[PDB]
Amino acid sequence: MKGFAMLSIGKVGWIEKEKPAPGPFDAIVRPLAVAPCTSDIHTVFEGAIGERHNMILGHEAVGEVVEVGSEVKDFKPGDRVVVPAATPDWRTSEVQRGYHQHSGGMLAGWKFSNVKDGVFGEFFHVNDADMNLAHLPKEIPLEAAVMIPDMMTTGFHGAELADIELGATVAVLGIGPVGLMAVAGAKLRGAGRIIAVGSRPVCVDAAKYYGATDIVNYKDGPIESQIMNLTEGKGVDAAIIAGGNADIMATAVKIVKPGGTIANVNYFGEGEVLPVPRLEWGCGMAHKTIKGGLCPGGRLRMERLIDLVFYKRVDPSKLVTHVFRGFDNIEKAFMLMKDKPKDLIKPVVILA
Amino acid sequence: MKGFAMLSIGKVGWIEKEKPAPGPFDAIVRPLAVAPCTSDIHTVFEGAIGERHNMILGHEAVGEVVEVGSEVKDFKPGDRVVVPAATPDWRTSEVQRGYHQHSGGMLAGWKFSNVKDGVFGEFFHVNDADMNLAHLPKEIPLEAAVMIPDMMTTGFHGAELADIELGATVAVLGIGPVGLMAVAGAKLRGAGRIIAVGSRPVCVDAAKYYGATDIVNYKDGPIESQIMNLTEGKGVDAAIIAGGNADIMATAVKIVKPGGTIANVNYFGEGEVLPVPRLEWGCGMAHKTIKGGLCPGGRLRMERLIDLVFYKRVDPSKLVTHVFRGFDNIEKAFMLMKDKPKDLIKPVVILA
Amino acid sequence: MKGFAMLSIGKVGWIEKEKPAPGPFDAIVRPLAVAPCTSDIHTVFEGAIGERHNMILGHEAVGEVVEVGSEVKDFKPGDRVVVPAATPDWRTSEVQRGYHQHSGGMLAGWKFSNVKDGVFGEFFHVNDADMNLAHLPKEIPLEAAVMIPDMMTTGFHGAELADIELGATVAVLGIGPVGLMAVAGAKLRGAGRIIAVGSRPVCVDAAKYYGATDIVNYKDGPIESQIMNLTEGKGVDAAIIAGGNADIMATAVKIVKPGGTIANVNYFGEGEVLPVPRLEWGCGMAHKTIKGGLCPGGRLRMERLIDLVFYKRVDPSKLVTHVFRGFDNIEKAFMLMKDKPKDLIKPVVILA
Amino acid sequence: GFAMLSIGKVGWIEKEKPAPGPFDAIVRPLAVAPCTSDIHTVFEGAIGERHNMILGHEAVGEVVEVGSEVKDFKPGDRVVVPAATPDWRTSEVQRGYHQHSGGMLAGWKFSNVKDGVFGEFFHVNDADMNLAHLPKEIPLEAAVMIPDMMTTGFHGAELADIELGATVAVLGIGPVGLMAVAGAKLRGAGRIIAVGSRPVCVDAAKYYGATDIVNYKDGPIESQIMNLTEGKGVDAAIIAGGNADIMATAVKIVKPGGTIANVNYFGEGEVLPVPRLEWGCGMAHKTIKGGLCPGGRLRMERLIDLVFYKRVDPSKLVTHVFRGFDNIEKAFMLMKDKPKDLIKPVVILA
Ligand SMILES: NC(=O)c1ccc[n+]([C@@H]2O[C@H](COP(=O)([O-])OP(=O)(O)OC[C@H]3O[C@@H](n4cnc5c(N)ncnc54)[C@H](OP(=O)(O)O)[C@@H]3O)[C@@H](O)[C@H]2O)c1
Ligand SMILES: NC(=O)c1ccc[n+]([C@@H]2O[C@H](COP(=O)([O-])OP(=O)(O)OC[C@H]3O[C@@H](n4cnc5c(N)ncnc54)[C@H](OP(=O)(O)O)[C@@H]3O)[C@@H](O)[C@H]2O)c1
Ligand SMILES: NC(=O)c1ccc[n+]([C@@H]2O[C@H](COP(=O)([O-])OP(=O)(O)OC[C@H]3O[C@@H](n4cnc5c(N)ncnc54)[C@H](OP(=O)(O)O)[C@@H]3O)[C@@H](O)[C@H]2O)c1
Ligand SMILES: NC(=O)c1ccc[n+]([C@@H]2O[C@H](COP(=O)([O-])OP(=O)(O)OC[C@H]3O[C@@H](n4cnc5c(N)ncnc54)[C@H](OP(=O)(O)O)[C@@H]3O)[C@@H](O)[C@H]2O)c1
Ligand SMILES: C[C@H]1CCC[C@H](O)C1
Ligand SMILES: C[C@H]1CCC[C@H](O)C1
Ligand SMILES: C[C@H]1CCC[C@H](O)C1
Ligand SMILES: [Cl-]
Ligand SMILES: [Cl-]
Ligand SMILES: [K+]
Ligand SMILES: [K+]
Ligand SMILES: [K+]
Ligand SMILES: [K+]
Ligand SMILES: [K+]
Ligand SMILES: [K+]
Ligand SMILES: [K+]
Ligand SMILES: [K+]
Ligand SMILES: [Zn+2]
Ligand SMILES: [Zn+2]
Ligand SMILES: [Zn+2]
Ligand SMILES: [Zn+2]
Repeated sequence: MKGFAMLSIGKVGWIEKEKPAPGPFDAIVRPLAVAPCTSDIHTVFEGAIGERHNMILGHEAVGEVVEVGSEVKDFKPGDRVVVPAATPDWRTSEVQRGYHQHSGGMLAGWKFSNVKDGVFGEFFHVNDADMNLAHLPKEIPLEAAVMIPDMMTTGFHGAELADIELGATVAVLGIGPVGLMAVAGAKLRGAGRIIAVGSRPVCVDAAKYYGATDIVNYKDGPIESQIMNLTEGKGVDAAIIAGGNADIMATAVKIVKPGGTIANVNYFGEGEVLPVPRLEWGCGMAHKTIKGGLCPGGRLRMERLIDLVFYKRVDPSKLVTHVFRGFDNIEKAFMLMKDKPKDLIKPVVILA
Repeated sequence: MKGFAMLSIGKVGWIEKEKPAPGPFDAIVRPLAVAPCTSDIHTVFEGAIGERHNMILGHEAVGEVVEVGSEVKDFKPGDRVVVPAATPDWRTSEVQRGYHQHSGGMLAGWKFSNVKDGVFGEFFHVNDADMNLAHLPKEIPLEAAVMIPDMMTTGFHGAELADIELGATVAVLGIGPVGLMAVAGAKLRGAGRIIAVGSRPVCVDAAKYYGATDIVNYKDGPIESQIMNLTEGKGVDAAIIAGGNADIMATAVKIVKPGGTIANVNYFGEGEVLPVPRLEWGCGMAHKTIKGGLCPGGRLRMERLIDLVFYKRVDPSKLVTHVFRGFDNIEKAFMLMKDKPKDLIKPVVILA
Repeated sequence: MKGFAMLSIGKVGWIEKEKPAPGPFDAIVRPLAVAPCTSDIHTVFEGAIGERHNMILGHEAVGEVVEVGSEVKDFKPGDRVVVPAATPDWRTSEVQRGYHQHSGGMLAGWKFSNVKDGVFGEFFHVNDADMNLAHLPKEIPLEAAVMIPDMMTTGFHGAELADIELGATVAVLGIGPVGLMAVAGAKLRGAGRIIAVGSRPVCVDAAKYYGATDIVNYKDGPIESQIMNLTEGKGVDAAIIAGGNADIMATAVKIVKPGGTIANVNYFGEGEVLPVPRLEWGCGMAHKTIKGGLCPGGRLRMERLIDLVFYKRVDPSKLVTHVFRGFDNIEKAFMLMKDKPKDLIKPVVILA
Repeated sequence: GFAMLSIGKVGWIEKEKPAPGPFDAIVRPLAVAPCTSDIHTVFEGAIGERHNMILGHEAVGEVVEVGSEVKDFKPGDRVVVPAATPDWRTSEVQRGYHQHSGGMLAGWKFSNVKDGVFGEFFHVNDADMNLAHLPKEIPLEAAVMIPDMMTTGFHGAELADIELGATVAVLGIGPVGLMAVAGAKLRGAGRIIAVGSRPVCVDAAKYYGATDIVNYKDGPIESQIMNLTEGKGVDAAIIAGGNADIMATAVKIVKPGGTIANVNYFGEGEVLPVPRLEWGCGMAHKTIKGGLCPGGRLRMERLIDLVFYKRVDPSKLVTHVFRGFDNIEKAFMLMKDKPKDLIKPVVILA
């Protein structure tokens, strides 16, 4: 089997791997639709996770099960499934603590394109199929379903961490695909006013579609000053960080009111320290909670997000601005995430 | 002044009262729109809370401030306000515990038509105006605004108590006005599948409008078997009780899965005991949490729900099936709530 | 292999079974100390879980690993271990929801003396050793360690469910071994006043040792009136049910103040319905939360309770009023559990 | 009244007895205690410039006069006065954050926006909401630890979200940290690792439940704790002292999914550092909380029950007891010089 892989830092290319074999609890999946992510770019060209050699990229996929182990019971060859980006080992002490995202170590729940070959191949390996796969209903299109493995679960997690009360005012810092799902997530938690911060017009339109009531362009002035004018000095009840540099952490604390919550799902890939402003954090005593979490994975997380799409609570197809067909177009879609045109949100490659 | 009052258990009529006088922190409001509730029916004709004498009924009103105390700071005569059904004293020990609904004793946060003259009069008294009143934006119609004081905050409270996770399956037992707002609340908490139980078609249509994906009519068979068939034996993650007799508590426990939650906002006016089925409650060990709460009130609760209506997260005007004009039609609206025609959800009397 | 077994409903005795074989993830353990439970009595003489034939009884044991499967990684033959009473399958959807006690179905986390042979034999089988075993420190005596598998985790779970705030007043209804650990748990959650309800003097003395500040004997009058007099009408912030018939549920609701919590760990083995008093539950609106849960199990739960004993946070050896030596005295300890002398709390059998 | 004359200058002034509102009460102090906050206010300008402001915010006094609407307190009652006496009729109270009632940290009024307790009398706003009766069985030197030290340290333990048997590290074993050590024990902590150096504080930490002592004499705190937990880290870290860098140490020693609970007051620097890598680059589920201590009547009543029913003995914090109004100055000066055998000084006035 072939696979679009990271040869080394700054280099990508196709490689031939021996098709993987499933353990007694594992499954082999061929992809029906894949999507590249900004994480793949940070991994290859910035060394976000360190040095990697000959590692197939990609972690957002929808596929068909072709082979299962002798102990796999809920999945058989021919089943269309949604594969979460996080496929942890479910038999660790961190799972018994309630944090499967860190099963076996910090962020160790994320295996694809990290500690194992990713989904950008003719086949890929899923560990613990009965715990890390969810059946895909036929009524959900592939381009919509491939938004569930990473974009939907991450953005919604930012809304979960934000501890949104009914009618609260929420700010979403960054309206990329994750941020757009955070806006939709904030709406799904009963937020009243949703202030979205971003500039790209294609993102602003998608943000309004998902529930944003105000748009703050960080080109029209400082984010902090704009939001304080919108909220008439009250600030926001919660801020969801879905993009930006390390400085955006300071912006979030400044706009959240005392007792509120700063929920980060953004990946800070550079800098030794994330700044927390001393005065705006009450010198340590303002009850401004700061959370930061990896997206949940596993079967149950996927099944619940599938129900949200199935019952028309959120339509993630607005994230898909580019659709390609064919295994070869994985490279072009990946290079699109590196160039990042102003009309791109998320590209999807459809496979035979 | 005039006011539709409870003469005794089973008797209602107009009575003559002394126009109320405000304390230094209080406000006098004349009603602009009022709505009767089922609670008044349980109070008068079932003796659910005991004997009352010449107590003006009603607790759902949008009004105009006509007089304020010397220490009221945020409200002046002429301000259109939304008056929460629950107007507690905010300087008690129960408020410091986080349960203002029971400020001064069980259910003591609910004063109108309970321990104080209600809103069905030419004027009524609001205690602690700066803490128990919210300004009404011009953009919200009166017939919609009067759904906020009680119907919206109660139904949404059922959804809050239910501890709904994103994509969870929620059953709403009873789709009267409170149940319909519980359906809307469940959607606002990110519920996927929402199973609504009721029979009246006007309620069924409203349930579908507010987010119900399935309708269970308790005329077509036992509720438990229908819901267990719908969920393929899994049960529901949460059940919100918004109507029915004491037996509906047993129905809720039977359909909620182990680890789920039964959230009751229904007001049981008859029976000595609410039944909890032993076996289906795991003989005490199934982790099926049972909650039951009076609706939140106060200025902040009203302001947050106003933002939900203002930013078009929920449209409560669909609850209003009958609109009348005039003090005389308060009697007609109250009696409609006693007979409950098959086409009634919520009546509103406009006093423009 | 010898084993004390439930022959049928109402009959027990020693039988010879084929020594069990471990699966690749399992372990074979020989017991060093065991304890009978009230649950074993309900199973044999009341048919609580139905008819059983030649099922070895017992679920509280501390032992030595004698054999492990090829995939067990943290335990080798010779390791002294604490075996939790609940040894669930850790690869189910209920584990992903956070309720391992119901892994595979209601209460299905409890396997010993239910769906598999218990610990009252020369050897027993532990499923998923790396997830369901904890190492036993040498400094902890066997008679103390064998209180961890069930009594400590159940009683402490009652304290966890009660949502105890620092300085709150907690009542524990029933001071058997589980109730005594609920008293200790309430102290470990920062309870101020702890009112323990019981009659047997050996139980009263243990309750005082574990932190009880007041003793209510239900022979001196109704529990409700006694507790309301002690708290001067305030009631308690939480009530932990650790014993009694179904009527104790109504008693619990009557003494808890509005906004409090009723946390049940008791096993109700009789009655079709557990009564919840309508009026004292606020007619459904008193914010009196009712919880009821099976005890937590698994490796992490045992390791944490082991640390509580190791670092001298709780001494469970005071629960042990009878210690016998010898494999044969399992019969005497089990029968002692049925006769219930006034000086008995928990008996322990030491082996070899 | 012992007052802050200006930045760096203090002295006795004119006892202009305060007047109570209809809901307020005038209390004369029976026992007071100075805090590091009093020192930061005067000599570092922590809250800005003040003129003729009576200092002090930890006092157990007796109410001598009440307003016409005070119902639960009469002249002659011995009460515990919390350091935080917020206005209870604001929107932040309806959100559940009375410490910020009317603005960030606005729940703390004594020695901030009103004269403190180091005077012949002081003014307590909303007596029925900000006062608690003091049982006779509780000694004064023990009771005066409740208004600030006990409620702060216990708040650090509350914010930490401690599960039964969890491993908790307390960074800093001053009076607040010592109460955080006792608080973690009250929340069911198993192993409690205390970080500090002064011997009188180390002995108190073991008394309140600390199972390990990490001294910066044997190496960096991060390396020591990782060896103690054999690389597992701790489930929660309560920050009760140190510079801004202690925030980075806290993140490094807490395991993924744990909690950093800060009650420390950071008075210098523009930014508190959160280490990127050890915070999972933003995704390690290491929650960071930081809150002002709770106040009000209920908070005091709950902590009084803990002392009354002998759940915690705060008298071990009191290393020096003085008698007389004049020794308020000497006790205040101890907090500035900080002897190595001092934890908390108390001035008895009854
Ligand atoms: N926690 C998890 O499990 C998880 C999962 C997936 C991804 N992530 C990470 O979360 C982040 C989300 O990125 P993405 O997938 O949504 O694609 P993206 O296009 O890179 O998102 C960046 C968004 O933030 C905007 N932005 C840049 N700087 C900003 C600033 N100072 N303030 C406000 N907005 C700013 C960008 O607008 P402009 O075009 O003007 O720059 C854009 O709208 C990534 O870093 C990703 O690696 C985390
Ligand atoms: N917690 C609070 O603060 C608060 C506030 C306001 C009201 N309440 C109370 O909550 C309840 C809500 O009533 P409402 O105002 O929404 O008007 P409602 O029309 O009386 O609500 C009754 C609903 O329950 C249904 N019902 C009756 N018996 C049923 C059964 N065996 N099984 C299933 N459904 C059954 C009814 O079915 P049909 O469609 O056939 O009629 C209807 O859908 C009332 O008791 C009210 O007093 C509480
Ligand atoms: N949730 C779980 O996972 C779990 C685990 C283990 C056990 N359990 C069950 O929880 C219960 C705990 O029993 P145990 O192991 O602690 O032994 P136990 O000695 O049988 O406990 C009975 C206690 O409850 C008292 N009691 C009986 N009726 C009472 C009444 N009307 N009012 C007040 N107290 C009353 C008893 O009073 P006296 O002092 O007069 O006897 C005694 O103190 C058992 O039913 C057990 O099967 C549950
Ligand atoms: N959130 C609130 O409401 C509240 C209330 C009261 C006070 N506070 C503030 O919280 C802090 C608690 O201070 P305190 O009253 O308990 O007296 P303190 O003596 O100042 O407590 C400081 C503790 O931290 C130690 N320390 C200093 N640098 C350290 C470092 N790099 N690493 C580890 N430990 C270090 C100190 O050692 P030494 O023994 O050598 O000094 C001492 O043990 C103060 O800053 C206070 O202003 C907050
Ligand atoms: C950190 C990593 C988690 C899973 C997939 C995301 O894109 C990035
Ligand atoms: C009631 C029973 C359930 C599991 C734990 C022990 O076996 C007791
Ligand atoms: C900031 C200030 C709050 C109340 C009293 C404490 O000592 C410190
Ligand atoms: Cl496995
Ligand atoms: Cl006031
Ligand atoms: K907060
Ligand atoms: K489905
Ligand atoms: K539950
Ligand atoms: K508005
Ligand atoms: K409650
Ligand atoms: K140990
Ligand atoms: K956390
Ligand atoms: K007391
Ligand atoms: Zn991705
Ligand atoms: Zn009503
Ligand atoms: Zn047992
Ligand atoms: Zn202080």
